[PDB]
Amino acid sequence: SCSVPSAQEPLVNGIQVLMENSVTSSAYPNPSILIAMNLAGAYNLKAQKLLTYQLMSSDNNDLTIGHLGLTIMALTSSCRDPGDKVSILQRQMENWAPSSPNAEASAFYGPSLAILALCQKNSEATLPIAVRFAKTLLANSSPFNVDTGAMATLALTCMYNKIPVGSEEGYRSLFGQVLKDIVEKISMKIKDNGIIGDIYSTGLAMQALSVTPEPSKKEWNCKKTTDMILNEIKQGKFHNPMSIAQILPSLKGKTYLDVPQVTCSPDTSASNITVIYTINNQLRGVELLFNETINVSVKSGSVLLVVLEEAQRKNPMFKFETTMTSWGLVVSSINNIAENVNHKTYWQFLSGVTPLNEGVADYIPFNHEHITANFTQY
Ligand code: B12
Ligand SMILES: *[C@@H]1O[C@H](CO)[C@@H](O[C@@H]2O[C@H](CO)[C@@H](O)[C@H](O)[C@H]2NC(C)=O)[C@H](O)[C@H]1NC(C)=O
Repeated sequence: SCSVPSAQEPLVNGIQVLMENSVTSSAYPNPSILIAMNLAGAYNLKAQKLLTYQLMSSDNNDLTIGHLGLTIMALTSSCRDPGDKVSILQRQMENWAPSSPNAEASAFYGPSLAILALCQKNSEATLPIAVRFAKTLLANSSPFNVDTGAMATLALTCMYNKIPVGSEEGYRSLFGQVLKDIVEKISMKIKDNGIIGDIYSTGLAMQALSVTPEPSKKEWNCKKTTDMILNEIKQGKFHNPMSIAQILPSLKGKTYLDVPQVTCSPDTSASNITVIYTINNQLRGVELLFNETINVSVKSGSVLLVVLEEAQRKNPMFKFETTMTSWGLVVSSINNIAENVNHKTYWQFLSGVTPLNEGVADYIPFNHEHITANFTQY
């Protein structure tokens, strides 16, 4: 009802190639990219094989609940036995629970990914965990996250459709109800322009909407959203391979639920712009900061990361560390104080007062932008 117009296909093909082309021996092995190219039908068979091998050999002790889920699905989409990882994931999940009943919505993202994976390998063995998961989700009150909601509906839809014959005890009722719940919250996060939540959460939301068993009261204009996406691509919004990985499936009319059905082997300085960069902190382990600066970055371009690099050059001791992930460079430490996920604490970036929608290697700061780095919690 809202496929990509065969006229815009070249556009989709292009980003697919951009995304596959990012796979290299040093590149961070991204399971979402593998899933995406496999659901789309891979172009570059060497990149396909390389990534598949990097994941087959990933160490189970290096992966988080969500990594694990993603990696199990990626291998499966490459028609490779995940073996070991599913057992490991199953037991970690029987041991999972949120930090509290007021835990942030995104706390559920990884677990959603895991349940989806486990659901694909053995639905019945996953009921216990999924029932518990649905109840925990039903009980949470935090402000809604579309990305998480999307993942959660996929996982629950997977279960919803695999209710064991004979085992007829409101499991369907529970999952259906929580799904209805989430769809209502996903809808109503739907802008008039077609965006759902935000651009980088729209791809996942499209998968969820095309797959929940029960739509929301307010109808969703699918075409309006896919058209908005195509235009966004044409404006250079999807240059991040991970961002391509999250919309490609939708653009090809597939979702993570199609993974099990994948067919394999198919037939130093200054310049022109000056930015104002503040770094902050307020705390427990004391050590409070609050120091500004003005940086001279090139043209516009020199991503917001050049700003941080030059600021470290002036050496006001406020240097930093960066850590690699599926989305790119994450600023993990500033002036000798790291993120530490145990304390649900990290560095949040913002323009003025509003948080950035892109990372430091992607964002392009304007004229005299005041970009702050508050060390908050989530
Ligand atoms: C949870 C979450 C966070 C938490 C992470 C907790 C944790 N360490 O587990 C925290 C609060 C730290 C965070 C921060 C930010 N995030 Co965030 N985050 C998410 C979310 C909801 C789920 C990710 C996840 O757990 N995936 C499952 C696991 C298993 O996969 P993973 O690959 O291992 O996940 C890792 C990465 O996703 C990484 N990560 C999280 N956010 C970001 C952002 C950037 C720019 C990068 C490079 C990496 C990164 O954290 C995980 C640790 O490895 C996503 C949604 C999505 N679509 O991906 C948004 C999302 C990835 N985040 C986003 C953004 C923009 C940010 C920030 C730049 C916001 C800001 N500060 O202004 C900050 C940047 C931090 C910094 N200082 O560099 C955007 C990215 C858009 C883009 N880059 O084009 C997304 C897509 C949300 C959206 N729809 O807008 N995030
Ligand atoms: C920067 O970070 C601080 C602390 O993380 C934020 O201040 C908190 O504001 C919240 C409001 O949601 C209060 O409940 C907390 O008590 C405050 N924290 C502290 C340390 O007292 C501050 O608002 C953030 N600045 C932004 C987003 O511009």
